Amino acid sequence: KKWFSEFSIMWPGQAFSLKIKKILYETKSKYQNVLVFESTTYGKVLVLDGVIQLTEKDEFAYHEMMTHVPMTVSKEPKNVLVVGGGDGGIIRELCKYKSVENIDICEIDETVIEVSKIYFKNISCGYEDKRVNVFIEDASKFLENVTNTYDVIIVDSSDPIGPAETLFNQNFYEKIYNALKPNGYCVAQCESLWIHVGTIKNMIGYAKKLFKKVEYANISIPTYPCGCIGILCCSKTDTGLTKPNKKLESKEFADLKYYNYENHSAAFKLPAFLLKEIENI
Amino acid sequence: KKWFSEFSIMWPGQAFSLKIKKILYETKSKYQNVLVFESTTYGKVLVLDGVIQLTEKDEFAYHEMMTHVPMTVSKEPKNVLVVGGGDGGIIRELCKYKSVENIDICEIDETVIEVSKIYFKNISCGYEDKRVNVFIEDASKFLENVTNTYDVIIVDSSDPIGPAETLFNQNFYEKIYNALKPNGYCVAQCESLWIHVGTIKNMIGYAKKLFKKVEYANISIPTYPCGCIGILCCSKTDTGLTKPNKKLESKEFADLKYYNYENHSAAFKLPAFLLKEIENI
Ligand SMILES: C[S@@H](CCCN)C[C@H]1O[C@@H](n2cnc3c(N)ncnc32)[C@H](O)[C@@H]1O
Ligand SMILES: C[S@@H](CCCN)C[C@H]1O[C@@H](n2cnc3c(N)ncnc32)[C@H](O)[C@@H]1O
Repeated sequence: KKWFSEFSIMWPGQAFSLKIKKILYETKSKYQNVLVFESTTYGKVLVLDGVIQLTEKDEFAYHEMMTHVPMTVSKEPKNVLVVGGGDGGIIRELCKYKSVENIDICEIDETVIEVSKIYFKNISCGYEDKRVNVFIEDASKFLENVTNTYDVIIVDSSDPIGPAETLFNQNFYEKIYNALKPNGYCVAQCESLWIHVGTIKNMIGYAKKLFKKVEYANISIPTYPCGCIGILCCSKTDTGLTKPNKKLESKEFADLKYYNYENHSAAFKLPAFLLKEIENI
Repeated sequence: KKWFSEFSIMWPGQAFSLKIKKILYETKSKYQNVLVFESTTYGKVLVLDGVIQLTEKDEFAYHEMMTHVPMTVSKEPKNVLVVGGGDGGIIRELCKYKSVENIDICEIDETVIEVSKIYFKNISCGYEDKRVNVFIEDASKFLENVTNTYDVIIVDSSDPIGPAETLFNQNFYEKIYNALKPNGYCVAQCESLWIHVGTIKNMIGYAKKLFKKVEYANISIPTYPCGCIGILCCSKTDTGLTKPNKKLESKEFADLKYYNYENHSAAFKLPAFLLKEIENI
């Protein structure tokens, strides 16, 4: 049996590898290389341009935290946007909220969605929900053109190398600010505290220009580089995203595997070296 | 440049790899294979029987949490024991406490200590402290024979395969119970929540037989399998280890890089799937 190994200039000198049970699908789309394999121990794995995007084993950790953090803080969110997230994990978690009336997803690469609908049916099940509307477009353009404003924007991008290059900058955060309701929240995938501290500082810097409350949370997920990933949390009001305003008690949330009321605030309690770095920003 | 790759039956189907800048030292001791290399991005790395034991880049995360969790809860600890920990990282953190009068370390493999004193001088600096007493012995035997009792016992073992095989069982926890003061605390390296849940359940089960309060905390550290490791926290009193009884404010602790007052309790806020597994124990 062969092994898949994740190398990158974005994390030099380290690599994570998974043993391949069988390759399921491979293609070069208009935007990126796409690879799906069944691993021996992490279940099915999606790889985009050589970078692990999700595995069946741990995906719930990232999708639950990215979704339930802003969604438990927002009082009665009705319109939510997902940027990226073609796999549909975020959308799957959003559909659990009965108050939600509309979910827009803006994904540049329709191949990602189609591959997820075929190979990852427990991740892409949300696409069946009548509230979901799909836009195949660069989020950069979608955000300049959208007429609606959103209660919550979730930025579930890949890394700065590739199609997500348009999403890591100051103009992007302006567009997010403008696409949000007066009391709206954005959460965005932000890199690992263990390797990307200069980037975290940059992103916080861009966000603080516009948002009156910028916070950073960390998630444990073994198949992302360094075994964790951050959430850049941006608020328009003074109160921020560290404290949920509700508990997820109904039957739709019985099955949650990572998120809970106490984990929410705990994820914002960062290692001392990081707080030190992001103080004079 | 070549790469070091960490494979193991203890974490099947996955591997973490670091690029080697240069090999520094290699030997087969009486107990295990020892390897020291300079990595390209994680600094110097100690490997025992093919398993990464520490790197310069992230070691502080494990050593600070393992030490400062029990040491901030214990009111005035005077006598502390370290089981394993031949590198001296725990001892380095213990020496910061002026109230401490004695630190015993029981390490089976003197080669580990000697290699750390040569190659890892910023980790093994604590050995110079007059309060430190070294016993080259199986902790299993040391704990049967010791006459003193300790305020805190820190079990900084390697994995269940190798010399640390004697340290993962019910009789071991009895010996820890007996070596502790009436109001004493033990913390012990416990595996990753992402792979070893049956083991975590076993260890908690053994501990709850004897200790009136057994808790589990998680630490983020990129060079351990799955990017995290747990602390099995055992207490003889009703109150447990989740809340510090002091803040580390003096000049000795100015330099801490991971631990802080709020991180302490946050580390005990576990993902929902794990709480679910460890409820009916
Ligand atoms: C698969 S998802 C990663 C974790 C799964 N929740 C990353 C998605 O972001 C899309 N992406 C990347 N750049 C953009 C832009 N610019 N716009 C929209 N979507 C994008 C990319 O095609 C992946 O499908
Ligand atoms: C290097 S340390 C790992 C992380 C660094 N704080 C693990 C040490 O535990 C020792 N060890 C393993 N088994 C035992 C027993 N049974 N007794 C004492 N020390 C042990 C082993 O030799 C390593 O040096």
